Amino acid sequence: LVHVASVEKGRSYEDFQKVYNAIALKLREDDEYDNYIGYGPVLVRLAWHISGTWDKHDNTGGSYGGTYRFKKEFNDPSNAGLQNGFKFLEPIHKEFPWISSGDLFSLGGVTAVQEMQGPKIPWRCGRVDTPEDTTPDNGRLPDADKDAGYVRTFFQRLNMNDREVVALMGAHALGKTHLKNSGYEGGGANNVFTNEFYLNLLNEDWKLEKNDANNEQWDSKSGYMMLPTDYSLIQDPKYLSIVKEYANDQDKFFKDFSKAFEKLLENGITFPKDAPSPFIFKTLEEQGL
Ligand code: HEM
Ligand SMILES: Nc1c(Br)cnc2ccccc12
Repeated sequence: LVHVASVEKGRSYEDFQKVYNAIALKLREDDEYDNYIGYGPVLVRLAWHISGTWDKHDNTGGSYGGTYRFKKEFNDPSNAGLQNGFKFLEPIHKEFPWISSGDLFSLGGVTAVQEMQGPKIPWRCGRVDTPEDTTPDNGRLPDADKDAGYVRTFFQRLNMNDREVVALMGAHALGKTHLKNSGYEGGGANNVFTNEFYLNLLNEDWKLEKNDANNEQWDSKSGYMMLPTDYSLIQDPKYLSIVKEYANDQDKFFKDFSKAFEKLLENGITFPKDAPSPFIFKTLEEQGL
């Protein structure tokens, strides 16, 4: 099972930069969402969830086919709340209907990270919408009530190693959990991409508590939370070392996250030898827009 990247006919960097800019301008405009967090974090969650269905063993799932647009995946309990991201992207897709769904969903995550002052994430076009019967079944995204061993094993399916896992989890500096979506509450309201996730893990006074949905979570005196899978990153000695590294090296974190996140978004895609090089989009700020 091979998914070959196919550039939307006639499109080049500038076409995609326009799509990036439209997302970025809407991000700036729609600032009220989720108690003024805005849509950046949910767009990053969306890009991860459309990608995180991938299975290296048979190359099913992944971002390529845009299958989040179909009911089965759209309604996955693991995707609760992502409908807000889909609705945000809908007018963008109406403006640029030439773009494939997988390209749009993944680009929305890239744009969100960058516009939230994160690292540049190189991005490649050419995901092709596939039919409804290619939609992966629910249950491929990870549980949050698990330990480090679960995390490590889960991410092997996505071909991610320890460093890649710890780096990817840094995205949890963004946004928050919502009890109605996932059965967890809290996380603050941060919408700037930093290494704060790791600093919070190492520096806060955490206490394990059972929330109003009957799930365990770690809560700090200062009002932050960690999922058990987040906290596992300081319980396992291998993960802890990497957590310390990123807490003490912002640039290293940025660079590792960028590589892991592009890899996450490209898992399952075969890029032909004469495919365009990855695009590095300018932010609105860099454009003076
Ligand atoms: C063990 C792996 C992971 C687990 C169990 C997990 C679990 C969760 C849960 C339960 C939420 C809260 C959803 C809600 O209540 O609205 C969440 C939110 C979020 N996740 Fe993860 N996640 C994982 C990995 C990742 C990765 C790899 C990324 C991206 C690189 C990511 C990015 C996000 C973002 C940005 C949010 C905030 C969304 C918002 O504010 O609406 N997560 N995650
Ligand atoms: N802000 C977060 C922190 Br801090 C820790 N874990 C999270 C998991 C999901 C969403 C947000 C967070």
